[PDB]
Amino acid sequence: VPATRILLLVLAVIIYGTAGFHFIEGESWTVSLYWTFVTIATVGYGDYSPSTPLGMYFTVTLIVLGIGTFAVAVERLLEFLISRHVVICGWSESTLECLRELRGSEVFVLAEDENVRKKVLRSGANFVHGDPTRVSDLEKANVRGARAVIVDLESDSETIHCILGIRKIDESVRIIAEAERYENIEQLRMAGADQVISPFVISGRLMSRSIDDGYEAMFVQDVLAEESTRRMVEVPIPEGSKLEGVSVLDADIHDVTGVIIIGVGRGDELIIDPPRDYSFRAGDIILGIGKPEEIERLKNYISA
Amino acid sequence: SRHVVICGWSESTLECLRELRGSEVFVLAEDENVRKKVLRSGANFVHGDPTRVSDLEKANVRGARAVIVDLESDSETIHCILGIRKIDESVRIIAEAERYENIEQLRMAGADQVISPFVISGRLMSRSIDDGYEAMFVQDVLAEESTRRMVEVPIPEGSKLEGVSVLDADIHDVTGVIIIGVGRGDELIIDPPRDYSFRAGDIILGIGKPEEIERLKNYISA
Amino acid sequence: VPATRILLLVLAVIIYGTAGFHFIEGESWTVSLYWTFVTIATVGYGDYSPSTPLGMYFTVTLIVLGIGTFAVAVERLLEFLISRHVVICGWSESTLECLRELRGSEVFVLAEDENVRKKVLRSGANFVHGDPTRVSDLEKANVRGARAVIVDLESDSETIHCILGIRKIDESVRIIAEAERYENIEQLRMAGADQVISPFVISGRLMSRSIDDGYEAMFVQDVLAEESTRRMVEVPIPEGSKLEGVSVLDADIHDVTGVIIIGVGRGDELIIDPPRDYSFRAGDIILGIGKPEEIERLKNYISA
Amino acid sequence: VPATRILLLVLAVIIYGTAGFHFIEGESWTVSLYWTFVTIATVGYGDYSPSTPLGMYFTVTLIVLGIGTFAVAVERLLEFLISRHVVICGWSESTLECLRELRGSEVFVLAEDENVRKKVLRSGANFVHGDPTRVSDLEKANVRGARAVIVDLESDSETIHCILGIRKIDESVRIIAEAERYENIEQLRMAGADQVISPFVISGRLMSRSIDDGYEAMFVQDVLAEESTRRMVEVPIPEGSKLEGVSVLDADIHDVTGVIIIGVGRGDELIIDPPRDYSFRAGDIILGIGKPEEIERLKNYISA
Repeated sequence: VPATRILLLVLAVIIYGTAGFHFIEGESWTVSLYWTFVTIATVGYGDYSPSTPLGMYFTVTLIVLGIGTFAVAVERLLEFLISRHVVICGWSESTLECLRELRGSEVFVLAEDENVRKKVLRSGANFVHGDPTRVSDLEKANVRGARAVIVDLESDSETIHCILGIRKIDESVRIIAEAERYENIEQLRMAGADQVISPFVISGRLMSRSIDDGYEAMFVQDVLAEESTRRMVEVPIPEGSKLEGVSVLDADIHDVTGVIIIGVGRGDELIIDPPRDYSFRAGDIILGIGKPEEIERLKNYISA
Repeated sequence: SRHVVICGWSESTLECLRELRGSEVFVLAEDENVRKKVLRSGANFVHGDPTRVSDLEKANVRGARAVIVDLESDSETIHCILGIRKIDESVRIIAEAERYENIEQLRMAGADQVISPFVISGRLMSRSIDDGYEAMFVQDVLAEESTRRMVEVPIPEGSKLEGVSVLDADIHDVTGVIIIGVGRGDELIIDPPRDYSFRAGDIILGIGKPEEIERLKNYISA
Repeated sequence: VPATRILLLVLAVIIYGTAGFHFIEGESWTVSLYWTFVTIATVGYGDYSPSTPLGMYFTVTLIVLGIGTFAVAVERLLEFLISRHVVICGWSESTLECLRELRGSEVFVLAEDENVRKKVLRSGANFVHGDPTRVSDLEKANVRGARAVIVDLESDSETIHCILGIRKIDESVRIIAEAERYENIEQLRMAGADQVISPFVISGRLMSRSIDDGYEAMFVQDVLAEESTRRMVEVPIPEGSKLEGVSVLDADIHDVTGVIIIGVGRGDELIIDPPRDYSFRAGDIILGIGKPEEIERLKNYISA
Repeated sequence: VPATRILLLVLAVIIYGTAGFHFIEGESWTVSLYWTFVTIATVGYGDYSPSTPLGMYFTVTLIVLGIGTFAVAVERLLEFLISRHVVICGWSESTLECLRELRGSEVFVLAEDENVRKKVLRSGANFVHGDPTRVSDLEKANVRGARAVIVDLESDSETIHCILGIRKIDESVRIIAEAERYENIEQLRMAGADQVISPFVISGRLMSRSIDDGYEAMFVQDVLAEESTRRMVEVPIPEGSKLEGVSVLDADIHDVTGVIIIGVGRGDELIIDPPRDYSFRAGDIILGIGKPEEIERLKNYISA
């Protein structure tokens, strides 16, 4: 029964009880209203009660008509009383490890399966039931106010559909997609994903390079883990630093600090192992590998 | 050299078979309907069940040099690894973990190298919320088309760097190769300290242009 | 709704009611707390009640906000107030008959399907929902303290995986497995199973030995059924018995007791039809067939 | 929770409340018992109530521990205070028309589908949920006390399994089975069905005989319908009639009555169009076609 109808029914009982007690027993409107609540809630203090046969009969009628109505009303009332975030579309193993690495941030999960809510709520993320390809269910999960949306659906067609729905909602949010097949990388970039992470291509190239000796797979799976002594972090060159215009050959960052400068990125372009006459700017993102003491020393070296 | 056996068929083994053009590959899988897509990649197809020791001994595991095990689930991968270790106890096994919990079980069961793609994908997803230079680095250093290549260069016996520390060797200014790790045996030391003295038999893992790779090979030559 | 949240909500109602009655009606904090419980539980003794219009209005608000909250709280409270075990991994026919014979003990059935819950609880076992290959879902089902774990899963690879998981958890528990194929008996024993039972090998050998006349299948399926007259019993030799150091030729069990000595066991080995020079020891297990009167005569025969 | 455990729990609450009120508030054991019931039932007359702070605290504890316990107890108590038939196994169209023709008799329906209960209860038959091949579900539907069991399952293997289950329960009941394929008629008779009705063989032979002109299909579908003027009924020859030893050539039943004697059956054998020297007996079942006036005339002619 709609909650609003139950509201009207309980109000009608309240009017009936209050008017009846007032007219039959002669108590004030306020006392009569109070007595009606006390009676239909089954509290029954007995500070007020009928003293006439008509009042006794009336009270039995109010008991029968009112107690059930009030009970249903209170239970319905119960129901109504009782940087930014990251939205994850779909539930897989890749999103499971991403949600493991995303502790401390607010994470929504938009998935179709209802029987994953226990593992989503145990991993530390709010679960939003829905279809990620539909714009209304995409919208509910707060895609507008997010800072990044991570799309990992069952196929590449559904992933492209989800990316186009998110681009219909917000044209400025960041989309991180996952390619299940190799040839759909450029199509997932055409749809609007800001970065496409193809795990089976990385896995196949590591399994191909691990025939002779597997040092490349050890390097990748060790520096991506936040458990080793060396960590891959990106330091930015601040506005007004000592390094503007200075090339990497004049800098010798590995000589003065001890971090390994493996790449310098600007915008959305990265040049791995840059040549010696590459002139630094303000805003270039330095990608390096070193211990956190060396990382703090590198931050103190490139300071303003 | 010898052949390479691939047990099971998926996308990981498909890209691994693409990167193994020029070599001999036996593919062992239950599906008969993959014979064209195996055979168009230059691989000899062998029908069978990879978990069974008879269908394993069909596909020449004894004479192989490396076995790549990527089956449909992780229990099947551990069963097939046990079936391989029944036959040849010293062949190199490269597995693939579909779950993070099963890596120590796949290494206890006998796999020399366990490569878990979903853990790498989750860690590259979570680190690309701000900007994805790490995922760009990982996905661009592995492709065999780019300008810079990650290579393994062995140190020969009688070289010029026996006992020489990495500070006095001065690899980056002389050659141009970024030295990200020096490996030995079954350990890899990423960013080795300045007191690290080399040994004849170490593996230098580096990144550089192929001219710098030739200069590094001519620089460490005996 | 989580039980702890309901706890907070009812506490908030209690604070609201107690403070309100104290300030509006002027009763002590203790009386006000008592009145609040009496009211929101709908007991309503009427020893205390509001005597002012404001108190009457306040009481109606407490009735509406508090009665439902208290009702939900008490029902949630209800739930918390209201040898060793055996774990069975997987649900099939073999584990069903094993559960039929294992009445009286505590059995935890770990299974992937949720629809097997009613038949597991009707067979007399506590159902634990989970995946038997996962290590955490094994540790949920109390594998650490059990005295035997029975593994029978869908395939043989899943059985080897569950055995490896149990051996990662506990290195002392007894594992009984079921092999689907003849080739995997040695792999299941290497992976750590204390006993491997292969039903299809027994069935194939009985079907091949039942061509001429099937007395072998009748013998096996009659001595294993605990409804016949004869039972296959294991009778252990105690320390200090009369038979330490006698041969089985000189002991002469069958004519003096009535049992049939088909085999003797020690540790993890079994000697079927032991030769006459076999000298008995202490701690040996005697495997025999006989009527229970003969079994008790053999038990009194081997006493200290 | 077992009803008896709930009983113990409520008794324990009653002891707790009664002893507490007696010792803390000093009322008699009888008054204390009465107060405890009045309180945990939430009646709360207020003729007795605590007057000490300890009594107030105790009463709040009794309210919390007792109201839920009493509520669960009363609801459990509620539960304890508050020719032959024809069993049909399976639900099809043939059983639907059979259930249409079986009005006025008590019909059970044993079927696996839960979402047929509305049409079974609308057709006038009690629905028994279950698997017809299982002996326990066969048993529940009262196969023992039935007079006929009608088996119409999805295939012939399930039909034979159901027939063998019914023959395991009762070896004297009547089984009417339906063959889905032609070659399984003798196997459905071997399993134990008393009569096998193969509808697709009848339909195929009528569709084969209806090429030229369809008088045979009109005859069959008209005399089987209880709507025409002529009806196919079986009259039995009573013990001690005028027709014993008299042949059909000496009888001339069609001359004296007007029914068409198309067959005479004994036991489970029927001879269609019997020859002239066929001697009648007592117990032979006459199969004829005629108007009900001719049927009553035939009953009056063969009387004792």
